[PDB]
Amino acid sequence: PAARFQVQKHSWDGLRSIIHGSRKKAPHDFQFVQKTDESGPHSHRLYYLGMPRENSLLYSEIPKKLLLSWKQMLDHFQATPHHGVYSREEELLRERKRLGVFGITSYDFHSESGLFLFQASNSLFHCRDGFMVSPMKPLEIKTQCSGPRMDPKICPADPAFFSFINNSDLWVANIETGEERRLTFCHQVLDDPKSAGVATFVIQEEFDRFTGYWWCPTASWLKTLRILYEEVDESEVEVIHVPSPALEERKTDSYRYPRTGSKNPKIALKLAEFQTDSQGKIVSTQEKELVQPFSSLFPKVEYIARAGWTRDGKYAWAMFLDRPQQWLQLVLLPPALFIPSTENEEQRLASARAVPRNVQPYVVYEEVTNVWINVHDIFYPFPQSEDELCFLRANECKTGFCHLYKVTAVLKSQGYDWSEPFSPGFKCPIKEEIALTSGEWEVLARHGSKIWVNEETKLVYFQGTKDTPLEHHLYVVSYEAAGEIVRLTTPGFSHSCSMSQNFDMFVSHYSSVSTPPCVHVYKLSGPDDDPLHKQPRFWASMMEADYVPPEIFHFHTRSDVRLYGMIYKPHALQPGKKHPTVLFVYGGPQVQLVNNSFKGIKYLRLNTLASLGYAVVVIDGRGSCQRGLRFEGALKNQMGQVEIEDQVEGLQFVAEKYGFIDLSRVAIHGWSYGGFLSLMGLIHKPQVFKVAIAGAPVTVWMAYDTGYTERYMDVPENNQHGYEAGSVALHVEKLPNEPNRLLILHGFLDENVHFFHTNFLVSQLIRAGKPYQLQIYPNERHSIRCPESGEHYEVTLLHFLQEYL
Amino acid sequence: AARFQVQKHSWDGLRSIIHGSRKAPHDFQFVQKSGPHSHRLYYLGMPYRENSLLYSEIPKLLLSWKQMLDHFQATPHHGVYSREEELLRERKRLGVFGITSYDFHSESGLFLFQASNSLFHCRDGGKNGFMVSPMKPLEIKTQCSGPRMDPKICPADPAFFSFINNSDLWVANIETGEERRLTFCHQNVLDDPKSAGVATFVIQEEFDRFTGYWWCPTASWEGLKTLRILYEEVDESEVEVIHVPSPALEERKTDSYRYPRTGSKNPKIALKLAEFQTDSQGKIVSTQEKELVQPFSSLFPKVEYIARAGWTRDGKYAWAMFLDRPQQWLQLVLLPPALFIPSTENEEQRLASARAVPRNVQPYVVYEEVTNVWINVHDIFYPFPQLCFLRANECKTGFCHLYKVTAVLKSQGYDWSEPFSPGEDEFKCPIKEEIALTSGEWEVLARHGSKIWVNEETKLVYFQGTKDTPLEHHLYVVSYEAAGEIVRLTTPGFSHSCSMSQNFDMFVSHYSSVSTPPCVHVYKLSGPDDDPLHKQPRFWASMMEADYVPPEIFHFHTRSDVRLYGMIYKPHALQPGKKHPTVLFVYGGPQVQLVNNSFKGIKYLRLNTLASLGYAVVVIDGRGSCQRGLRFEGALKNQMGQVEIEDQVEGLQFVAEKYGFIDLSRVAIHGWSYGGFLSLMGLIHKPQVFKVAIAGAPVTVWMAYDTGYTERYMDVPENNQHGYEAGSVALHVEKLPNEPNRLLILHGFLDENVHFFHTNFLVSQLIRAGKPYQLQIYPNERHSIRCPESGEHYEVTLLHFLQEYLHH
Repeated sequence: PAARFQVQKHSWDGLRSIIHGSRKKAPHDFQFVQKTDESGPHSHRLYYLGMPRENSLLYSEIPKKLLLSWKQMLDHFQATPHHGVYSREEELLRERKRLGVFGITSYDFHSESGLFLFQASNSLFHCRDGFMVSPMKPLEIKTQCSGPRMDPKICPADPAFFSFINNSDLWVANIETGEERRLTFCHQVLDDPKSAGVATFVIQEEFDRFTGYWWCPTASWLKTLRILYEEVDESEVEVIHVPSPALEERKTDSYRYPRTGSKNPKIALKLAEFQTDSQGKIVSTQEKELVQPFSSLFPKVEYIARAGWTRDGKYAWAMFLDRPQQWLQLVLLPPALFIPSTENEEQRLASARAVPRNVQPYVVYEEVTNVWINVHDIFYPFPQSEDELCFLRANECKTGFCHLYKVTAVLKSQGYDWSEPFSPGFKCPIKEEIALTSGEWEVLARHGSKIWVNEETKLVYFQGTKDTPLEHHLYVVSYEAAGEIVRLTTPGFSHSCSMSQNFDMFVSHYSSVSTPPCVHVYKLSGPDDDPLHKQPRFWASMMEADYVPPEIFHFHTRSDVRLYGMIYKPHALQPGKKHPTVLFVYGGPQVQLVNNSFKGIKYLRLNTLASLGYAVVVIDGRGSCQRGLRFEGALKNQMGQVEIEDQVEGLQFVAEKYGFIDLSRVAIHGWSYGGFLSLMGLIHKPQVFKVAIAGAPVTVWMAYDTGYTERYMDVPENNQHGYEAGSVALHVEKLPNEPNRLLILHGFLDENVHFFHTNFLVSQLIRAGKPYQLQIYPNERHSIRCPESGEHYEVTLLHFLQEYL
Repeated sequence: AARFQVQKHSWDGLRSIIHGSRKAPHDFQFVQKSGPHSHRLYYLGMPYRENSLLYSEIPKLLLSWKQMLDHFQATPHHGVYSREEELLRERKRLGVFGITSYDFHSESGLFLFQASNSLFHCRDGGKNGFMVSPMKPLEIKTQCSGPRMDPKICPADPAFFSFINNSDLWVANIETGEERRLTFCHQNVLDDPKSAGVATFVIQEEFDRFTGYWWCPTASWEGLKTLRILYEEVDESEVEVIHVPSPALEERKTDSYRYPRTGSKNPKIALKLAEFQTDSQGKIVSTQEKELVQPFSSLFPKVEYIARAGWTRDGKYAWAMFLDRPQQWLQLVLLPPALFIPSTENEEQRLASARAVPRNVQPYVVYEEVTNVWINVHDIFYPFPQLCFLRANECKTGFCHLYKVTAVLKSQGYDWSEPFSPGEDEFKCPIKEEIALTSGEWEVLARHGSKIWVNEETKLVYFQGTKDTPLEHHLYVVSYEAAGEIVRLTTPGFSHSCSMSQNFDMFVSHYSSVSTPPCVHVYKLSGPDDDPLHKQPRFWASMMEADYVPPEIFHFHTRSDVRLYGMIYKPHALQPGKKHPTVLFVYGGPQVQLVNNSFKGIKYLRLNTLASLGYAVVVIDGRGSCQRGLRFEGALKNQMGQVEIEDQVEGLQFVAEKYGFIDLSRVAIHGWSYGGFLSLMGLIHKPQVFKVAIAGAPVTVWMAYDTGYTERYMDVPENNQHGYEAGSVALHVEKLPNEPNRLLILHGFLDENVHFFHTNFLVSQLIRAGKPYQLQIYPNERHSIRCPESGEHYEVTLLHFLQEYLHH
């Protein structure tokens, strides 16, 4: 009647000016340094990256006795290459981190020497920090190598040295003496498949590891410095072509992209040793391989998740995952199990006979599961004191929730003749395994989340949902006594925190649905006899700050499982009117759109929708993150099948509690996984969703990579019913016959979800005589960087809804 | 309101309409014989399945199409061709599964053709005897690995034949099974840029040549029977490389392509000679690479492309058509076989057999066509025995006409050992005479498979032309001996494609009109032999005879006093006084005429479907059009997209004044290929005129198009800044509508002619200009739609875009 609300129909010029009105990084990567000056006014110096232009190295002065200043470290200077055009290698590392920020995106620091190393321009730069006041020129490190120098790290044992990858080989260089040295020789495209120190595509894109080498923290005495590093051969991995950004050139780029049920790269851990004298020259280098082949020592291993060393460098270590990603073990690798590699079988067996029968790999932990093994970063080894090994470890697999565990595993040597080859199938006795935190909440140990362990006071600081899944909070618990867990961060808000290495101060970037992010400096003051109950006291603020925030709801299901949601309400609502509804979707795992943190930056378009009078509903459904393994396990082997049920469940719930929703004019829209679910919604529930606008969708699972699909959908061989059911390209017969009910968006340069996905869906749509609309983003990969396209993307989104909803 | 309104159909509705609406012998060979049948016409045809080798029996009435091959499938699994052949099939614009091109040797009666994977053959006629039941084709085995492109029988000896395999020339023997390789230019991708016998992408797409070798018609004997082949050696190393998607979509890989974009380096070219000797038993004995005594690029500087090549009928010379980069200077040159020396490793061995070459021997520049517009390449070049020869020459008058030329061959004598730079006309023969056999404001057909047939016994030259009217191809006869009376041999009112017997007694004519479907009538030429010019064409037998309202041809004069022709698809059941919406259908590129007197129903069925729903459809051959001579084609020179939209408006306002059922407030410009390019110019230059544009496979950037097409019309980018920057629709996106639903873009994702980049780059610039757009991909389609399932969709989207949007 007069009840149905009608969005003001605008001209396309009209929508451009509305959207142009819509748009009219905070401190991160923190290094705390104490001033070592009892009489001066500053107790600390915070180092970080931040903006006003580009990201850059900045510092604040923490006083002894309130906004801080952002003092610039670099004497003006530019870390962005002309026109923001990165190298091929650089731009492809910024997609795998979803990095969209120009300038210094990361750095390496050495508190002992004040050495700042960092990739900038198209080379490396460095600076030193007594304590300066005004900025300084960062000295460019001169090379004689050809291409870009990737993944720079300072040698912890000696800051005179540093490392980098160049043409997928490990190099080492001295910043003082400019001397550079290649340590590995795996390269000389497609013709060259071996690489060394490089984290391959699927390792970065789906296992969150980007470096493929690891400094030895200690030198052994000439001194000698080692580096652990993953040797890799992509010879058997399928090869695909994606269009270069240089469209004028009309050329592609080759990738090693292993589709599900395809060979992954052959992998191995190895050592690169080199010696140095008093004056500093690199006197010699040595390639070192495992005394037994990696593939036979650690069989069943498919991806190397993580690796590192003890703090003493006694042993190296590695997190190893099997193909079905249902099995995970941490292995102690002593530096002596590695020999000098050679072609002389005689020379090699004299090194193999010399490796003592006592030295051996110690499998120190193992995680089994019937769902899948999320890779958590957290594995902290305590220096061996009083034959054994004590360590903390975050274990979602034990109880189905990520929690911390202090573990001791016995290191009793079986003994082996390393000259003769053998085939096992090293599991240590666990001496004990104490639960430090438990419960139906969880510990944050993924996507850069970390702990900080003060051994002086015997406390583990961490980050968890203990209070609520809508808010990340900082927690301290003892690792001697598994007793009281003290929360230091204050409710209402979600926090991303950074602890000093002296555990005397923290920073907390925090925000809420209703208020923009702050970045506050809290000191930890109180009795030193009672450190578990240090009170956080606000010391200083580094950052304060048409938008109507949404509000979080919760509701249960016909399974009684609780789900949370957000609603943007139609701005200036007249209770009684029913409004057209846009259902904003993600629905994949490893994401949670619904949490108590300010949404206005990233989801500014959802408020713009609300400002035209659209109901924007957003619902974390079963499969979404932060809620533990059983809640995420809902997707496994049936992707696309469970997620829409909940989205319709939360949609109908929203219509009872809010009653401004017109169930007749609902629309589904998402990118990435969300696009994939926008198209499952229009197949299985077209009586519910009038239109679907699906962006960057996965239309064929068999064309997606192994590391993501197998973990959730298994191997095609074993789960065809699921691959076929969750492949929206095969169910195109069930997509609408009425035109204007489906808009397709895809970034033509997408090397993550390949434009082949839209391409093959349009092919199936044409065969089945289904209409469709299509937008291409010819200068865009999986996400849309360029502001120009963004406006266009949104102007199209508003016009498409206006005319056809 | 008296504004007609098209019925608004649901999407299923339009699918059922298009699906409703969609519910000729060629390559003829005449052979003589004795009982009831005089001849046997061999031909390719697709009897109501796939194109196949057929024969009719010309007796002393409708001819039966007899099967020559027994239960034989000539097309591979479904339509899954090799990559090399299916591009050969796109470059010839070939859309029929089965046998498409075949070779025939009348004396021995040898038929030879590409089929399925390999080569096949079957003898018939001559010394073997005539078949009455379909024959089984014999397989010619191969020790070669890849496909064998471009088979040809050796004219001088039918025991042998040639083929390209892996970018190299091979010769084999059908009898012995003996293969042998003659050219070693191929050893990989960019690391293997050399090739011999192959005609490079552009040659195929722009100069209409799909073979880079040519058999000698004769054999010589030195001191064993020696057979020669002229061939083009190719070096694509310095030619840009581009990646177009495979049709293996699930594979997610591309194919590389040596695509010379305009103002870019072209394949380094050269003519080499390949000799080989056979004995009594036909065993291949020696084989000889040979090459021009002096490099090709110093004997003939300024030559960018080998348009054409071949031999004289006695083999005394090999000839070639040479063309410059601008394409405004063409040459015909004889290359005496004695001008070729065996290629050798040694400086010292190369100067020995150079000293050895007689000074009397040399290349002779026979003919030299200059022009201020551009040289179209014309197939016709008939040398007589002995040098006298017939040639087609557009440049001379501005219309393509036959000329009889005598060239004087006088040697200047050259020291072939010493290195030699020629002067500006170092080899040009004195022309003794040059008589025009044909003249007038009408052209002889000499491109796209048009050919003359010359009867040396009677001194008559048989040709097809536009003499009567540009709307109709006709068969004419004239005498090269006496340039006098031109007798026409084909009925007027129809347009004829025609093929002449080598005995000049019967001819075929496949012909049609706007109003009548195609026929293939066989005609005998009778009349006393006293007078051969005036032999009446006597209808002998038919091979083919015989919803759709055919369109109406008209003509109008421009305000520049130029006569343009158009066509009108009348709105079915037209109520005079109603004003209907108008789909202006466009091409407008050169080398194309759409308005002629021939059946349009098969190719442009959508243009009658459009009419059935009640759209007016208007087709106009603006300037730049073909079949109207060089000054008419020349109108586009360095102005592509500047002259013809005016003509499309001019011919559209006209149709409005004449017929008076057109509604100029609802007109829609729509075309594919160059037509798409005009659609987008039409929406930039005349948005008051055209309310929606649907552009298919459009060229948006000329700087990303090939050299042979673009440089012949638009020059180098460094010599036509304005022209490239005016005729590039991607550079003028600011001038596209701020209003949405006024522009639909279409592009197949495997287009290797116009690269999908062109659209991709327009979409980049649309977005940068903040402009709406619609877009449809064709993921299994290059520069055209072969898969029907796509075609119907395309059509169903054309009706749906027009109905919802082309309004008020």
